[PDB]
Amino acid sequence: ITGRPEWIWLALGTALMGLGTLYFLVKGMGVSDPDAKKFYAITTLVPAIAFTMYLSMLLGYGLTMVPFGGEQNPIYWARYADWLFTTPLLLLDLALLVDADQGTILALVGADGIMIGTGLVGALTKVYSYRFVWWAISTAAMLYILYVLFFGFTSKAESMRPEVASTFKVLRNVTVVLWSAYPVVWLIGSEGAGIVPLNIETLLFMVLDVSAKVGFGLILLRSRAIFGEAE
Amino acid sequence: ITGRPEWIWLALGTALMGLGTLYFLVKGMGVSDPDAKKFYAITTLVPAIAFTMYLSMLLGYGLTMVPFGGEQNPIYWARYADWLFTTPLLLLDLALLVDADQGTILALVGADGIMIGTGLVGALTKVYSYRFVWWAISTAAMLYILYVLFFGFTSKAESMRPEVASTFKVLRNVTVVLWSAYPVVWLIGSEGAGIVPLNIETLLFMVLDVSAKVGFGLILLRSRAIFGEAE
Amino acid sequence: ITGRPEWIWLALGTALMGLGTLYFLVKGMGVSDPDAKKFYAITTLVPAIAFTMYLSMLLGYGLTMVPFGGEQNPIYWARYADWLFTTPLLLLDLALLVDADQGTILALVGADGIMIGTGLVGALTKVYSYRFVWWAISTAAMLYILYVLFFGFTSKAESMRPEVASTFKVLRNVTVVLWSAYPVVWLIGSEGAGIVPLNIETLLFMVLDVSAKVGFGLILLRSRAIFGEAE
Ligand SMILES: CC(C)CCC[C@@H](C)CCC[C@@H](C)CCC[C@@H](C)CCOC[C@@H](CO)OCC[C@H](C)CCC[C@H](C)CCC[C@H](C)CCCC(C)C
Ligand SMILES: CC(C)CCC[C@@H](C)CCC[C@@H](C)CCC[C@@H](C)CCOC[C@@H](CO)OCC[C@H](C)CCC[C@H](C)CCC[C@H](C)CCCC(C)C
Ligand SMILES: CC(C)CCC[C@@H](C)CCC[C@@H](C)CCC[C@@H](C)CCOC[C@@H](CO)OCC[C@H](C)CCC[C@H](C)CCC[C@H](C)CCCC(C)C
Ligand SMILES: *C/C=C(C)/C=C/C=C(C)/C=C/C1=C(C)CCCC1(C)C
Ligand SMILES: *C/C=C(C)/C=C/C=C(C)/C=C/C1=C(C)CCCC1(C)C
Ligand SMILES: *C/C=C(C)/C=C/C=C(C)/C=C/C1=C(C)CCCC1(C)C
Ligand SMILES: CCCCCCCCCCCCCCC
Ligand SMILES: CCCCCCCCCCCCCC
Ligand SMILES: CCCCCCCCCCCCCC
Ligand SMILES: CCCCCCCCCCCCCC
Ligand SMILES: CCCCCCCCCCCCC
Ligand SMILES: CCCCCCCCCCCCC
Ligand SMILES: CCCCCCCCCCCCC
Ligand SMILES: CCCCCCCCCCC
Ligand SMILES: CCCCCCCCCCC
Ligand SMILES: CCCCCCCCCCC
Ligand SMILES: CCCCCCCCCCC
Ligand SMILES: CCCCCCCCCCC
Ligand SMILES: CCCCCCCCCCC
Ligand SMILES: CCCCCCCCCC
Ligand SMILES: CCCCCCCCCC
Ligand SMILES: CCCCCCCCCC
Ligand SMILES: CCCCCCCCC
Ligand SMILES: CCCCCCCCC
Ligand SMILES: CCCCCCCCC
Ligand SMILES: CCCCCCCC
Ligand SMILES: CCCCCCCC
Ligand SMILES: CCCCCCCC
Ligand SMILES: CCCCCCCC
Ligand SMILES: CCCCCCCC
Ligand SMILES: CCCCCCCC
Ligand SMILES: CCCCCCCC
Ligand SMILES: CCCCCCCC
Ligand SMILES: CCCCCCCC
Ligand SMILES: CCCCCCC
Repeated sequence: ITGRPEWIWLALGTALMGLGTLYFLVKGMGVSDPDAKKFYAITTLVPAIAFTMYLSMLLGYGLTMVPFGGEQNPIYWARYADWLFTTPLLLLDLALLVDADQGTILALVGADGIMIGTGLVGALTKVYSYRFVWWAISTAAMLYILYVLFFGFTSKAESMRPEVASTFKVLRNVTVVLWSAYPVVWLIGSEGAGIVPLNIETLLFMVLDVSAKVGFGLILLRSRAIFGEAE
Repeated sequence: ITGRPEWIWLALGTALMGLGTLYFLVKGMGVSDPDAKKFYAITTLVPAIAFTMYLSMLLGYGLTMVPFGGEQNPIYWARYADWLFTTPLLLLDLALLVDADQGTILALVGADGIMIGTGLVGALTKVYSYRFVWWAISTAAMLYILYVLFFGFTSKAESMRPEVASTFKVLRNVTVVLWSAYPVVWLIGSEGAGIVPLNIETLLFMVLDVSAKVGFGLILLRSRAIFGEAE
Repeated sequence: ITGRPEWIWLALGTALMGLGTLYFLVKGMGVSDPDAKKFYAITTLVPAIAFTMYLSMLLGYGLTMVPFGGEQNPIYWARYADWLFTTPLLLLDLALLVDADQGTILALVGADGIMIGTGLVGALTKVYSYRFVWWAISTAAMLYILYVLFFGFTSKAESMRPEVASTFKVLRNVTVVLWSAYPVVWLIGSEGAGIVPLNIETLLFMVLDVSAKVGFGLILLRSRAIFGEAE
């Protein structure tokens, strides 16, 4: 385990997702409101899944070697298994907040699936130049998601409760900034151009992941917006 | 096929899931009620999926060799492919019975996914001691599911029709007893401590599977609880 | 890339799915109706997914070699990854058109999953004779889907708006004819009996895919049936 310099960030990531999971689980114990239960369910599942996949990376299961550039390159494939489930869940949190129509939810989740799936293919592609073709397609899918979060959702929120509008706005901004960093880290890290070494890359992803999941969740679950308006 | 002593239980399992599938399909032919159609759909799909995966194990496709303990260990991975889809379907049957809120359904299905996914990782893990780490996490996810089935669902059922309350109670009890045996069999069988040989392990899983799927389905689909109250 | 004679059909397929995707995306820009948004979302996702998987086949990622018949046989596994997601989406388009009950939708999607999953197992099976066992099970699942599209849906459509009835009828007929060709092509092509060479097989699948996705989508998205009745 300790033979990989990035182990420390995997261990920290595992611990923080674990602690985040336990905290949200305990916090959601005293919740009977059906709307709030949905948000607690979605939001607690996110670090729970991330916990399992961080642990899989820490123990070495979620790592494979991919030959490109005439080298055996360590690729943590478990990230994509995580993101495949957790990024649509995060989008669902946002979509449910603003009472998105079903068509838009399907568009988001579908685009997200394409984003992660093509990122995975890019990560495992042995022809070096083609890795960036997949990166570009995945990034286009991300750009679509970001467009919808801004020019389909933000104007929907203004027509809703002020607490849901303000909470959505914060979470939207957090999401757009944090999510946009991922293709950059991939591009310059071990999966892409290889300018940033894997240990630093792992640190960067860990900071992004904890912020995008536990940070996000802390903001969401402390908000009154997740409760139905009741007396 | 006959070169594996466990083939007989795989063959029997295949036949019983097949027959179970055909029986539920025929039985559901004369059903127009929209609620009953949901239960027939869910409940017929369960042995249909199990049929395909038993057949895959029988024909040898759903088997791989995993090196641990300095041995090549036969691991039937197809079980997890089965359970990944059939256990949430079984939980959906229960959840729909008691008209569970969406948040609770998501919690159940999500926990179930974690249960099966981590069981799969445990099954394929090459570091012997780590297999039991995954077993423990999976078992914790199972315990969460069982907690919800008792302390989130049972009190919901009492507020519903007597036929749905009584049927849920029976199916809940069947589910908790049968499902709890699976981590025990895994732990002592070829995936875990290796005390019980694979042929007996396969027998045990076959008895559990047929009971948890066809047995469960027979109880559910004979009940009046799957029909909306109509005149 | 050009080393495989079928590359031309993969390239054409990629281009046509890409163009189809862009066309539906642009066309759906000026849509606010919640019902129409659902259909645009579903129908645009279908060629988008197919685009990615055609590209994966073109670049060689979505190809593996399967030993059977004492030969190394090129099997494009990416087709199943495509179909796993796009065929239920296509069925959802049809089901939503006729306002299918949830039980029937689950039956369709479930049968479809079995159809594609067993086709995949058949495609990767190393025992030649067993490949056709999987083909038969998959074809039985297809026959179930076709039965439901005719003897569960058609009589539902007649009870609905004339525009939805007529559009459903056309799309149903297109779907039944086109989908039925797939098991035939598989059976006689490289996955099955090997009578038709892979380059021609790839052409046939490309024509079917573009017709079943872009052709289908063009018919659906030009129809008034995807809009709620409004003044
Ligand atoms: C609505 C939305 C959800 C839509 C989703 C968008 C989605 C279509 C985007 C593309 C997803 C697709 C790329 C997933 C591919 C998974 C693949 C990387 C798994 C690894 O297999 C790749 C090679 C080794 O590199 O296997 C060696 C060859 C082996 C023989 C491989 C054979 C097994 C195949 C992998 C079977 C395909 C199953 C499905 C791809 C499962 C989906 C997995 C998940 C990652 C989407
Ligand atoms: C809401 C709920 C549904 C949440 C679900 C909870 C879920 C997160 C729990 C964990 C699921 C995750 C462990 C699934 C892992 C699948 C993996 C075992 C497949 C086999 O690949 C493992 C190694 C060989 O041992 O592959 C050799 C290396 C290869 C290069 C592997 C690369 C391909 C990757 C497998 C791509 C990942 C795709 C997804 C994991 C598909 C999910 C499969 C299913 C089993 C969940
Ligand atoms: C409600 C509906 C959706 C129901 C769906 C119906 C469905 C049950 C029908 C059967 C699906 C099932 C056959 C999928 C099998 C995927 C499998 C082909 C992936 C490739 O792995 C096969 C072998 C190499 O040939 O791997 C070499 C051995 C490796 C060690 C394999 C270990 C990893 C396993 C693949 C883990 C299983 C994960 C799930 C099968 C993911 C589903 C993938 C998708 C194709 C259904
Ligand atoms: C909790 C984890 C999160 C929120 C991860 C989000 C990941 C992304 C937004 C990844 C995007 C990528 C691209 C846009 C292209 C390059 C490859 C990816 C997958 C890193
Ligand atoms: C129809 C099949 C059923 C109902 C199978 C259920 C399986 C489980 C409840 C399995 C649980 C496991 C654990 C709790 C940890 C050990 C590994 C598993 C996957 C066997
Ligand atoms: C857009 C792609 C479409 C509509 C593909 C549809 C594919 C099928 C209907 C495939 C059916 C098969 C069988 C019925 C058995 C043989 C194997 C398959 C998977 C080709
Ligand atoms: C979106 C964040 C991308 C910026 C990443 C900056 C990382 C700087 C770390 C120094 C690079 C290490 C190179 C020498 C080993
Ligand atoms: C490929 C995995 C996609 C599924 C991710 C799980 C989250 C799905 C959320 C469903 C949103 C509801 C749409 C109507
Ligand atoms: C990883 C596979 C999970 C999907 C299993 C299929 C059953 C899902 C049931 C969905 C329940 C509805 C939730 C609102
Ligand atoms: C194995 C992949 C199955 C999921 C395919 C995605 C489409 C699912 C459509 C869901 C229909 C809604 C059912 C209530
Ligand atoms: C085009 C949609 C406008 C809002 C999205 C902001 C785009 C941020 C660019 C991210 C950079 C990724 C490499
Ligand atoms: C803690 C929830 C109470 C109901 C669940 C019963 C737990 C049964 C233990 C199963 C043993 C698994 C090894
Ligand atoms: C049995 C359902 C009647 C409508 C389905 C038509 C069946 C077409 C046969 C397709 C041939 C596949 C090999
Ligand atoms: C070896 C790198 C070759 C450059 C490939 C860049 C492709 C990026 C695609 C963006 C449209
Ligand atoms: C393929 C990238 C798409 C980003 C621009 C958005 C196009 C308009 C979409 C309107 C729903
Ligand atoms: C070789 C066996 C070593 C014991 C591992 C047991 C781990 C179980 C984890 C329960 C918390
Ligand atoms: C991680 C195992 C959880 C089992 C105990 C239940 C904790 C309380 C959950 C309340 C929804
Ligand atoms: C080598 C071919 C052997 C014939 C197998 C055909 C099986 C088809 C199953 C249809 C019930
Ligand atoms: C297993 C093939 C099934 C095709 C015939 C349909 C049987 C009746 C189903 C009624 C819903
Ligand atoms: C509750 C604390 C969870 C921490 C477990 C994972 C940390 C890795 C330690 C090596
Ligand atoms: C309808 C009977 C189904 C039995 C087929 C599978 C049994 C295995 C026989 C070797
Ligand atoms: C918009 C045009 C998309 C075409 C890209 C794929 C075609 C393959 C060219 C070799
Ligand atoms: C992106 C950083 C999130 C900060 C989380 C703090 C939560 C305090 C309520
Ligand atoms: C767990 C055993 C189930 C027994 C099924 C019998 C069904 C008869 C109605
Ligand atoms: C199966 C062929 C479909 C033809 C599509 C033409 C669409 C024109 C409206
Ligand atoms: C990590 C355990 C949380 C302790 C309770 C915090 C207040 C809800
Ligand atoms: C007005 C909301 C600002 C949130 C920005 C957070 C950036 C990490
Ligand atoms: C809208 C601001 C996005 C900032 C992107 C930063 C990526 C590191
Ligand atoms: C396995 C075939 C079932 C025969 C009909 C049973 C009575 C519905
Ligand atoms: C009161 C219901 C009892 C059911 C127990 C079944 C145990 C297998
Ligand atoms: C509530 C009783 C559970 C019994 C567990 C038996 C496991 C073999
Ligand atoms: C492929 C681009 C489509 C151009 C607009 C067509 C009319 C909606
Ligand atoms: C009456 C609808 C006829 C459609 C047939 C299309 C065959 C490809
Ligand atoms: C209902 C007519 C089906 C035609 C099947 C054609 C397959 C090539
Ligand atoms: C909570 C489980 C953590 C396992 C870490 C083992 C190194």
